[PDB]
Amino acid sequence: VRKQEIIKVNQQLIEAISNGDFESYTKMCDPGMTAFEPEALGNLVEGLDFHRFYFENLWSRNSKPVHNTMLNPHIHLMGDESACIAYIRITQYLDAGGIPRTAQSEETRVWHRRDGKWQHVHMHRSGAPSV
Amino acid sequence: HMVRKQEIIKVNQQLIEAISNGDFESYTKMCDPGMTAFEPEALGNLVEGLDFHRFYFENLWSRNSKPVHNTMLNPHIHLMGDESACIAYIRITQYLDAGGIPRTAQSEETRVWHRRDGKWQHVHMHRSGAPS
Amino acid sequence: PHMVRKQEIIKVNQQLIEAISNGDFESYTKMCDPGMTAFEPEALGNLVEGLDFHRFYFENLPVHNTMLNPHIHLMGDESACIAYIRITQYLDAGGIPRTAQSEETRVWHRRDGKWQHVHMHRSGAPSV
Amino acid sequence: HMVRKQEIIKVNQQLIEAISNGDFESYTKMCDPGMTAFEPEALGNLVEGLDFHRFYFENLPVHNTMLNPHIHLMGDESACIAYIRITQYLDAGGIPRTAQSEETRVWHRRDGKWQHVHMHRSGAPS
Amino acid sequence: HMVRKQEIIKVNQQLIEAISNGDFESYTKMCDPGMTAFEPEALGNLVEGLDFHRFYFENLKPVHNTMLNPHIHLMGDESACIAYIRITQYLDAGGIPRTAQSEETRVWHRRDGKWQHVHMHRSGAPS
Amino acid sequence: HMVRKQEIIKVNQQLIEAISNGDFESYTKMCDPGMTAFEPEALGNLVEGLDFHRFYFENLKPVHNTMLNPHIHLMGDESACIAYIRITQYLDAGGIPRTAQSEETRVWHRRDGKWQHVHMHRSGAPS
Amino acid sequence: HMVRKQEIIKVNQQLIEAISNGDFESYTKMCDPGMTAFEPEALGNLVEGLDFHRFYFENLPVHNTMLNPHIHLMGDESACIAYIRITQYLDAGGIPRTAQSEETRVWHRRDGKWQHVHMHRSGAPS
Amino acid sequence: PHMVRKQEIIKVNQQLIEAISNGDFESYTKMCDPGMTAFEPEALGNLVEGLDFHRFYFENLPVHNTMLNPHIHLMGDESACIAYIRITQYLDAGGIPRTAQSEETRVWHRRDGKWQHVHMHRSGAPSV
Amino acid sequence: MVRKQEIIKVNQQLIEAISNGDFESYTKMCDPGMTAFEPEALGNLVEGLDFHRFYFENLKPVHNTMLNPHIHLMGDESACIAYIRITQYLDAGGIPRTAQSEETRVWHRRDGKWQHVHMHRSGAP
Amino acid sequence: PHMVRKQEIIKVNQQLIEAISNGDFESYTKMCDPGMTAFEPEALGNLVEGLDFHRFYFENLWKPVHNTMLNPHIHLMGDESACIAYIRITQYLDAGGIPRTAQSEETRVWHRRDGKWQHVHMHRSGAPSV
Amino acid sequence: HMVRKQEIIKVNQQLIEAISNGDFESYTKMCDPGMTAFEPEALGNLVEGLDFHRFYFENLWSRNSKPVHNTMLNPHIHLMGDESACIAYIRITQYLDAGGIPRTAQSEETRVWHRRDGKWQHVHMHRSGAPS
Amino acid sequence: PHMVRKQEIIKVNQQLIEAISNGDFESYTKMCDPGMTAFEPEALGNLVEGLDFHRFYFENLWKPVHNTMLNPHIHLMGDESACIAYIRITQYLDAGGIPRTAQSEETRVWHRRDGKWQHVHMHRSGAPSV
Amino acid sequence: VRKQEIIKVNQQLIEAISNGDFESYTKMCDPGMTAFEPEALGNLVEGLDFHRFYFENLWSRNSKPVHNTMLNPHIHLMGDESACIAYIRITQYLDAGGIPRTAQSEETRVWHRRDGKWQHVHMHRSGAPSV
Amino acid sequence: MVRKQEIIKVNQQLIEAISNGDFESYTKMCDPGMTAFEPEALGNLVEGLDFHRFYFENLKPVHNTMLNPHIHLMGDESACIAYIRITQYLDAGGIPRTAQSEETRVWHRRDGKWQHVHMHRSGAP
Ligand SMILES: O=C(O)Cc1cc(O)ccc1Nc1c(Cl)cccc1Cl
Ligand SMILES: O=C(O)Cc1cc(O)ccc1Nc1c(Cl)cccc1Cl
Ligand SMILES: O=C(O)Cc1cc(O)ccc1Nc1c(Cl)cccc1Cl
Ligand SMILES: O=C(O)Cc1cc(O)ccc1Nc1c(Cl)cccc1Cl
Ligand SMILES: O=C(O)Cc1cc(O)ccc1Nc1c(Cl)cccc1Cl
Ligand SMILES: O=C(O)Cc1cc(O)ccc1Nc1c(Cl)cccc1Cl
Ligand SMILES: O=C(O)Cc1cc(O)ccc1Nc1c(Cl)cccc1Cl
Ligand SMILES: O=C(O)Cc1cc(O)ccc1Nc1c(Cl)cccc1Cl
Ligand SMILES: O=C(O)Cc1cc(O)ccc1Nc1c(Cl)cccc1Cl
Ligand SMILES: O=C(O)Cc1cc(O)ccc1Nc1c(Cl)cccc1Cl
Ligand SMILES: O=C(O)Cc1cc(O)ccc1Nc1c(Cl)cccc1Cl
Ligand SMILES: O=C(O)Cc1cc(O)ccc1Nc1c(Cl)cccc1Cl
Ligand code: NA
Ligand code: NA
Repeated sequence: VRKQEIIKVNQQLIEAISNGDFESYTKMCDPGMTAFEPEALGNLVEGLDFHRFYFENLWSRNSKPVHNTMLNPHIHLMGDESACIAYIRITQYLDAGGIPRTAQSEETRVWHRRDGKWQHVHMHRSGAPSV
Repeated sequence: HMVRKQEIIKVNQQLIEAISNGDFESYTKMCDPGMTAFEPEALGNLVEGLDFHRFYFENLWSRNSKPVHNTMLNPHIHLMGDESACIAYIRITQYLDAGGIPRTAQSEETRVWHRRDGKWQHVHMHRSGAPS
Repeated sequence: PHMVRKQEIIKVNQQLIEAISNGDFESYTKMCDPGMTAFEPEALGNLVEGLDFHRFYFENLPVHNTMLNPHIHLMGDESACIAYIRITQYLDAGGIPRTAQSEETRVWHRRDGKWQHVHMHRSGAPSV
Repeated sequence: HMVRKQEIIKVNQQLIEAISNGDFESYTKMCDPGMTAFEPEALGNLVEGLDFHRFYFENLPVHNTMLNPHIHLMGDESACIAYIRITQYLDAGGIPRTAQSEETRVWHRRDGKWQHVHMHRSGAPS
Repeated sequence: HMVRKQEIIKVNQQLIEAISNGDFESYTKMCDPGMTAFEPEALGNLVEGLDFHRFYFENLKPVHNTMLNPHIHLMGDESACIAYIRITQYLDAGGIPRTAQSEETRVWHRRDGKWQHVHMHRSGAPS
Repeated sequence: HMVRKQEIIKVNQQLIEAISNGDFESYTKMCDPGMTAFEPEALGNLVEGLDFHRFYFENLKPVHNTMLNPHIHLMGDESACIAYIRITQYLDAGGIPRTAQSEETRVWHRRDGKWQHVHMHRSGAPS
Repeated sequence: HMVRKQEIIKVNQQLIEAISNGDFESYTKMCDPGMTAFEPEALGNLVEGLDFHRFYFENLPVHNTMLNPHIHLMGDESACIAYIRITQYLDAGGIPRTAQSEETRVWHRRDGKWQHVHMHRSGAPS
Repeated sequence: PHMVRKQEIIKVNQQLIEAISNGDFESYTKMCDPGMTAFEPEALGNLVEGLDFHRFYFENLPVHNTMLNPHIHLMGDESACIAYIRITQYLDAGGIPRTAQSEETRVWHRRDGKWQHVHMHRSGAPSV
Repeated sequence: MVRKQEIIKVNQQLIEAISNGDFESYTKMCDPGMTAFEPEALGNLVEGLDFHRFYFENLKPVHNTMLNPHIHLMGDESACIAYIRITQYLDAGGIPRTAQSEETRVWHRRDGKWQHVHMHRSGAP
Repeated sequence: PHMVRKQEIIKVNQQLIEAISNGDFESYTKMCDPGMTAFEPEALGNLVEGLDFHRFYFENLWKPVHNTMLNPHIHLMGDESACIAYIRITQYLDAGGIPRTAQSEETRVWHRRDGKWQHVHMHRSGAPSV
Repeated sequence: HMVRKQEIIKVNQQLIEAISNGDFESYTKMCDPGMTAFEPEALGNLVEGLDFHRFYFENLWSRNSKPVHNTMLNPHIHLMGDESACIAYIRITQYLDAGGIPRTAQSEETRVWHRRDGKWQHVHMHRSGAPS
Repeated sequence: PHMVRKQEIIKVNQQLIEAISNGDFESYTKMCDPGMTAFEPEALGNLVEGLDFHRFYFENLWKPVHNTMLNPHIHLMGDESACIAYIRITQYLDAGGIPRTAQSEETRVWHRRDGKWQHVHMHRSGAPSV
Repeated sequence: VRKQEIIKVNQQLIEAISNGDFESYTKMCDPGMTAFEPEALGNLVEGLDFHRFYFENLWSRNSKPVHNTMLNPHIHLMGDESACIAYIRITQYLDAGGIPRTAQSEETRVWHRRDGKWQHVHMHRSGAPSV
Repeated sequence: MVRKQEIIKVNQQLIEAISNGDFESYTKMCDPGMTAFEPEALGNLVEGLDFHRFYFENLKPVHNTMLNPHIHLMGDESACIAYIRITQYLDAGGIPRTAQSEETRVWHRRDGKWQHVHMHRSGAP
């Protein structure tokens, strides 16, 4: 049940990403969160400004059909206020010719309850870039 | 915070030492038996337990035929309460290739730690970049 | 009644192929277990569970399919699996007729008297 | 649920270990004489019987991992297991390598004993 | 013998006529409904029936087929096998004249006094 | 009918036995001296006689041939055509196990009570 | 020598110019009905008769050069001419181009009139 | 006597092929007109005249040759030309059996009662 | 460690002047005889400020980020700062893109104000 | 005055380059601050701190080579600090005796610490060592 | 010798002018009808007479759609008596390509001349390098 | 003295480069000896003499460009002759607005003839004009 | 007959080349002869030193079987003391594996009788290099 | 045209000193502050003679040929010579090979002797 709560809070963050809602993303993330991701070219980025840039400049891709599947998530619980979730993300989309395609990425996300709310403190993403 | 994170840095440094020595014994002692791992060698999959990494300790990292050198760069540590932590850093690896030339590889490493029974256990790792 | 039951499975599978050919996702849903699994090229080597992954291809997709000689295994009164080669004739963007081959395994389980599709494994090229 | 799922995982592990041992007589005991197979070695064809696979048992430092198996139970005497197989090996040049294949295996419990009746593999030819 | 091989050349030339004209009906009348085929379009599989070939009749002009020196095996009065190289002259996309070579085996069986095409095997280029 | 197709499967399996053993003599005894052949080794040409195939008997081990689901056409009592996919398991240069697929048509004619191989057509990989 | 060599050069020039005109009825008049041909368009086969070549007369800014022809005279009614043919043409992009082929043509004087009975061409498919 | 004369030309040509197979350049010289000509891959698109060019290949050169169905034209009592496909089975450096195809035209002229080889045109691959 | 905050601030000002195309604020902060190694200069050592003008005049939103800077304080008049710079920009289609470069900047204190005397940049232009 | 300092910095730096060309890690460690940082191609875009990373290349790297320091610019900052920038051009002979030339751009920062000149930071771009 | 070679240079320059103008009339007047030519367009063959080059005058060099420029570089002249000469030089050609960009091509040219009936005739050319 | 001459040569040469960047062949011909010679990539390893060859490029060559003359060295030889060597670095924008840089090494020889400075020879290697 | 003399003098030069006899080559060539050839990279070389270098440094290739054929030479006569000859040269040789190969070059050679002896004054060679 | 023979001879001496590896005769003929553009220097302008030492010390028969030189006489103290240089050498297998370069050399007359003040070479190293 506690694992299912981690799945729900993590899926709420994934919803905020799919809807491009940076306010939902910002409140849901510790303002000191760090990130490894292909867009950062092997560097650890801190704060939310780096990710704000990607939220505000992907409007060319709205209305383009995409669907994201989270595959068999694995959750480590570490007390009552700490959790880590790992899963394969699969993205179905359409290329230029309209042909459906698929991309895979692996995601680790670390969650921490601060002040009674689950906070997103670290993400690690490998595989196909989100852009 | 100023010294608790030093505890996470030292523990993670002992783990990196074990990997560099090919010391699977110390590795197993520092890792939780149900730990998970994303890494290039796993071809995009999530591997559970320590049997997958045992292969690399046995057949490769137990061959000190060439001196190698790892390097942890600028560790960033998150602290989730008193029992849990997460450390993220860049790892640089110097080695000798097939022809004896010094070369360098980069990895990005996330490692998650849980203090269970008064001992830090490695519960999850995510590595990107160079396969070792 | 082994041959009767194999004919039964051939027909149940053909009805599933019909719902796919007609792009009929509702019928496809009625015939598949809600927790079915699938290996297929579109899944990039991963096992996908459920039906949400497959809807994308009913929605965003001059063709003829040839089902070669199927092989059926019966595993008790309420279980079978069928394997066959599928040859697809289609025309690409340039109007050129082309052929693609796939190999398919489908696993069927009769739950409460109704045959349910619970696992598929397709190898070859992505579906056209 | 878990009880029958674990018995299917066991018998599939036994098949996999018989394969890694190159132990064809064990494999033959675990396989129905009329089993079928889709596999890369078969070049898109469905091969029947066990003779085709004897070539690979007779002509062979590895570790095989069976990731998160999914088991469908269909009555008392039928199961389908699906899993990603990771193979850790060492090439000629000694460089360690990994390969991935996806395996569907169908098992029929006959008179008490589980028998391997159909397999579908995609990915690495091994 | 020397007279019957001409009848096989004729029935086979009528079949190639029906192909070149895109006349699936005449083609079907010359083919047994259970005829099998190896051909590049079937990707190494043996295809049975006429549904598979109907796709290329329904979706296919300056075309000329040249049957080169057929070899006929006579196996009694009710069976023949003919083997020949076929050169196809066509205009490609940009109108350039091109040629493609295929090798064809065609087996014929006389059922109720009429020759029926029971099996083909074609190597080379797809149509 | 249902009994005769087994005889064709048998004589054809004996021919493949002679091939796999490298036994040109048994192979020759099953082949009409005027048998023709389309095969990748002949580069699109029809070859007549057995001299051409003798080269591959005289210059060619862990080999296994798998005949997949043959289709037999019976055209009377003295003629048959069999078509099958053959998978060949071999060890290449570096000892690695490899497989190759070919598609084969073989026509048989019963002359004086004995089946003779009169025509073959093979597609796919060279031997 | 030179007298019969010039008559063979003339009749071969007439064939070449009938080809460049796309004039199949002239070409047909100059060719024996049972002539044979090796040519790149035939993909290594020997084609017989004139039907095969009709496709290229019916589906066609060029200049053809016949370099230093070698003529073998074999009695009164037989000659073999061999020559390099250079074709000057303009591609689609308008860029001028040249192509080379080597041609053997065999002529038989029948009842007074020279007839083209065999040709062998290698090089450029044209 | 057209068929008799074609058999005559087939035999004369076969004797020339024999001198080539045996690497017998002296016999080859006896059968070729001193001013014979040749188009062949080894000549790089040029017409070579005489026999000095061909000696190099008799001197610096597990094989079987298959002569497919020849076509003979008769051009009077002392002249013919023969055309045929030649298939060569050989083994490369790695011991692998291989096949090559050539197309050959040969022109024969009976001078003073003896058949002389006066022109050849070979297309395909260089001689192995 | 207290002068390190001062060096971070001065260099952050230079970064902002660069991200704004503010060539006059840039020149105010630079020694007139400053040197530069940079990809845009190929393998040349560039002296002065004329060469840098072209990039202020010719190059919508662009974010230049300093990652974990390292500062060397040398006495009281001299500092060296080294860091990875991450540049987020839009390509031709308006797609977010990221470039990395490694930057070394050397600073000299004159009459209470820091002046930029030498830079070395490698990686992306 | 300042011309004396520029010749002092060029001498200290050519001493460093000589210890580089020798594989003499002993004098290199002497002339370098233990907390020096480094940008270099071998570091793959990362800033490396300390001398362990460089010791690996010194120990595991052993034809006639020639390094010419081209157009050095020295920036003097007070009397306890200098920065030298130059193009290192390396002539050598590869496998086969064919002359080859490589180039790298080098920035070296020096801090006169405890009276001795110390190497606190380097930035190297262009050709790697090997 | 000092002025006779100037005669060979001028005559050869008139020939190059004719080629640049697409003036086949002047070209034919300056060339011997039995002249021979090695050149890249001839694919390694020797062409005899002027019909081969007529094709390039008609279809290409008669299209002044783009200005071009030839250049004779450092002519070297041999004199074989009073009636024969041979001139060898490098030829540079500037032109506009498919996209309108100025480009350059190099040829090496040998041209042989025979004074027949009080007029210099071009009897043989050999060109290497760029095809025009 | 000789410093006045070096600034004179730099000015005359930057005038030439300005006429180059303008496509102003008029002033170019003015500032150049009619018998000047040229090595340049467009000449394919040949020495070209005169100005016709260069006029083709001036007439048939027309985004914001920027040329910076780097580290000029002037050699003065008496008072009627000088030689200037420098690296011309060209910043420009290609198709798509992406900044690009090209480099060429240039040697220019000047002869004060009839009191006016004349361009008698150039050697250009590296990046061509187009 | 005069054309046949040009063929003989030109074949004597070709013999001197095939035998590596630079003395026969040197006396047979005007010391001011010029040459276009692939070895000169598009330049006209003058004198005989350039060609001496190739004579003296090809000993690695002696005993390697080669044969040279001159194809249908075309000769222009220009008076009693001038001539020009053009022909295709075909070279049969063996590669590393012993496999026979062929190379083609086109040759123009200009001859001039000085002091009663045919002198070689200019050569132009295109196609496969002699080295 | 009479000083042109003098320039040809002096430059021919420099060529011979180069072909002999005679670095002292070379230095005798060169201004100590001579400049050089050359492929071996990549895109750098090289000053002095230290850089040229490596090629005299490290580089059997080699023939350096001057092709149709062009000489510019400037007054009475200054000359420029430009020419294609053809270099015949042996490769690793002893096979004759040819390289081309284009060379510009600038000469200054001091006290009756010519000194080499600047060279530009393009093409082959
Ligand atoms: O993946 C995240 O945690 C948030 C994130 C951060 C970032 O720097 C760049 C991209 C993302 N997300 C995203 C993804 Cl996966 C796919 C498409 C668009 C976007 Cl906007
Ligand atoms: O084969 C199925 O069960 C359903 C399925 C799922 C899926 O993820 C991708 C494709 C399919 N079928 C399909 C096929 Cl074979 C061919 C064409 C279109 C479609 Cl829509
Ligand atoms: O997977 C099996 O059921 C048995 C099987 C059959 C077959 O035809 C080809 C290969 C296998 N197994 C195998 C594998 Cl995965 C890897 C290495 C060796 C072997 Cl022997
Ligand atoms: O060859 C036949 O018997 C009939 C046949 C069947 C088939 O599946 C594909 C093609 C064909 N014929 C054809 C050929 Cl050779 C060439 C062009 C069009 C056509 Cl329609
Ligand atoms: O296939 C046959 O009928 C006989 C035949 C003839 C021929 O020309 C070339 C090969 C074969 N058989 C063969 C095969 Cl399939 C595989 C391996 C070796 C051999 Cl020897
Ligand atoms: O060469 C001939 O005899 C006639 C011939 C026959 C043939 O099958 C193919 C082509 C040709 N001639 C041709 C040539 Cl070379 C070039 C262009 C058009 C034509 Cl139409
Ligand atoms: O075919 C001939 O007439 C003679 C001839 C000449 C020639 O230049 C090159 C090859 C050949 N014959 C040959 C052939 Cl087909 C095959 C193998 C060896 C030889 Cl030696
Ligand atoms: O980096 C500097 O100090 C100033 C400088 C000089 C120069 O020649 C080229 C670029 C820059 N700056 C810049 C950078 Cl880092 C990134 C984007 C735009 C600009 Cl405009
Ligand atoms: O260049 C330095 O300051 C020290 C240094 C560190 C390092 O990690 C790698 C190389 C070096 N030097 C070096 C150079 Cl430039 C060239 C050849 C060998 C060496 Cl050993
Ligand atoms: O560089 C010169 O002195 C004159 C010259 C001559 C020439 O043949 C080709 C180009 C140039 N100059 C040029 C340059 Cl560097 C760059 C762009 C345009 C031009 Cl037009
Ligand atoms: O061909 C000549 O005229 C003389 C000549 C000159 C030269 O610079 C280089 C080579 C050659 N001859 C040659 C030829 Cl073709 C082939 C093999 C060896 C030699 Cl040595
Ligand atoms: O060319 C010079 O002036 C001196 C010079 C300097 C230099 O840095 C490199 C090479 C050279 N000369 C040379 C040349 Cl051109 C050719 C072969 C060997 C040598 Cl050693
Ligand atoms: Na098709
Ligand atoms: Na073969």
